[PDB]
Amino acid sequence: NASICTSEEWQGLMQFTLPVRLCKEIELFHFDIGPFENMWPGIFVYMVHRSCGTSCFELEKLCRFIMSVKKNYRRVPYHNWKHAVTVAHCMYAILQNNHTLFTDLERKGLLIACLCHDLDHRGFSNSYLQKFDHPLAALYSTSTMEQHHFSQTVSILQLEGHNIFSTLSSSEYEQVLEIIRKAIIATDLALYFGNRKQLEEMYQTGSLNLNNQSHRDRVIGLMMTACDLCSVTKLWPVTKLTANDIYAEFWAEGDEMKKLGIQPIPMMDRDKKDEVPQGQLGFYNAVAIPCYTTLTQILPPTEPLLKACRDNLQWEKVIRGEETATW
Amino acid sequence: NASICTSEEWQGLMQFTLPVRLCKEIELFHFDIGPFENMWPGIFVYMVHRSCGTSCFELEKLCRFIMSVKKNYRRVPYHNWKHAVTVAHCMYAILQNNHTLFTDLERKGLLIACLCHDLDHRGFSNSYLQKFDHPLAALYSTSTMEQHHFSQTVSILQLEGHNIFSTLSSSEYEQVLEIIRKAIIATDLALYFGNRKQLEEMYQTGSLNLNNQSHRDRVIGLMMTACDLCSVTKLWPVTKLTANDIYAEFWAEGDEMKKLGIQPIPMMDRDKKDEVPQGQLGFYNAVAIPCYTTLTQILPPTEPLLKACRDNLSQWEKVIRGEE
Ligand SMILES: CC(=O)Nc1nc2ccccc2c(=O)[nH]1
Ligand SMILES: [Mg+2]
Ligand SMILES: [Mg+2]
Ligand SMILES: [Zn+2]
Ligand SMILES: [Zn+2]
Repeated sequence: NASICTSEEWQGLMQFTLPVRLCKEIELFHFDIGPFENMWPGIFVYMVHRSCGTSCFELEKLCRFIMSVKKNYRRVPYHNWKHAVTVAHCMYAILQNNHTLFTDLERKGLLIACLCHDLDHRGFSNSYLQKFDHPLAALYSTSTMEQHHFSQTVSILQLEGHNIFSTLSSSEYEQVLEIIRKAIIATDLALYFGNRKQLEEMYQTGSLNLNNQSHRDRVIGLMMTACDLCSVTKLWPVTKLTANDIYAEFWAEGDEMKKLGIQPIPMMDRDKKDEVPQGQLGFYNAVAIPCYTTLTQILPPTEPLLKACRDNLQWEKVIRGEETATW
Repeated sequence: NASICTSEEWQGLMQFTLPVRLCKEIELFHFDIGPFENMWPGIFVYMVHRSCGTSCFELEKLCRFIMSVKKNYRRVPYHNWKHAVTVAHCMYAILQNNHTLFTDLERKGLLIACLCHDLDHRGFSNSYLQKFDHPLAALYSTSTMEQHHFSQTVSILQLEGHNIFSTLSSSEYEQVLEIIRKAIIATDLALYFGNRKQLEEMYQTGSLNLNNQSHRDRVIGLMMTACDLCSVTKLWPVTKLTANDIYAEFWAEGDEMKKLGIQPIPMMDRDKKDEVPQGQLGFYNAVAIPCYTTLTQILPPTEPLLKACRDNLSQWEKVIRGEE
């Protein structure tokens, strides 16, 4: 059920070398992958090697893994290959800034979970699948797509010469598959609200303890949300262009809903585009700002994500009619 | 309504020789014509001679054509004669680095099309013309300015001692005028998006075939867009002074709203320049980077344009973040 890369695809990736000027750039939270498309698989290799080491994974198996993950992402406006690399780069920057708080297993596990977190996404939300009683909704009653993304990751790992974790002990393998399962499942935003409220309580009451596994799982969960939403932490024109992609995907689902005799929520209605700036203000106040605020409290070196998010919350200027030119 | 040039103008250009110091510099994609105002028509003659040969056009007719083309460029802030020569130099560098891919008819057609691409521009976008109901919109319905620029080119070619293509066979003249029309039309940015999307698909699926005329036409169109936007491919001190160019059409319209006693919305207002570096970042990511990426895929020797565009994108980021 998992697509497989060609020998030409993985062989080419093995040869790739990151340009010198990008090495400085890639370490920054605000780094936008957008203008380096041909370099995306190559950028992931580089992040895995700098964070985990060159001998952490067998080069051929990792290059086959990367290229098959690329092939298993669909041609959808937002939950695509670019989004996967974007989310992985944000994880990398959080990891580099908080390196010793995480074990080698968690680091390789989280970078792999970020690259695969939306594998085989169809441009449809859990709301859609659960309403239109799709087989995925019967198979996965809760966090529908997120369980499907995790299943897809396992399926790519099970391909010939794709098991990048083969060199781990049967215990460590089971440990990494669990790190990945919980991290992919934590990308379901329905789970974020409860997770964030719990972390805020643990942090404020001073009970938060990074050596307590249940606490680590929550902090990892918030890191997954933070990386998944990282378009809101880029420079404004980058943020705005990605918001057009997100809405292009939401509106195509609203279109599919109409044909099926059900009217969509305003956010998924292409005839309600005027409601977008207020909806973004609502999303930033209810989700993005609280996420990065709690994450900065737990991991202070992540402070730039919060600053960049407050800067984009630009949406206020848009609502007041002071926006700039589009191309 | 086409304008001719004086005897003194075309004659002075015939005497022109490019200074040696510029012979290798001009071959570079990032070459800036900026400091050489007096040499602009001469630089174009030099480029035609090097690309098409000295026997391509009768010197006198060519020099007459060029001086009339210059005449026919209004004193607008962006879509002026400087722009025309900048665009033509970028076509020269693309053509020279892909020396075996283009026919003699395509090379002469494209350099002339680039020099003539923005003929008699008034500083307004096609959006404004069919909004404020300008007379040009009544003349030309779609790709309003581009249809006008080609009308203006045919208008100049039909003037006495200006048909630089009179030395061609019945079919060859029809072939060249078609290349030019298609090339000037392709400069309508509104057409670029769909063209580039189609080319991406073709290249990726392996269906791109340069033996196929409609495929050549599409590739030529993307080259016209690449040349049209080339200020983004210059060195930083040259590009940093080019920030207001992409805003020229928004501000032209705002100026017209200001003439109706209407303070326009900030994006159309020239006194609101604080968003200019952010507008550059947005234009590079949405327009220029994809253009140069697709162009480099089809024509690998064009890679320096993509590199220089990426370099300036990084400089604009630094400006926004307040690091330079
Ligand atoms: C209204 C709303 O939910 N907007 C929205 N905006 C987003 C912007 C960036 C990344 C993710 C999102 C997202 O999930 N939702
Ligand atoms: Mg997801
Ligand atoms: Mg034009
Ligand atoms: Zn995601
Ligand atoms: Zn132009």
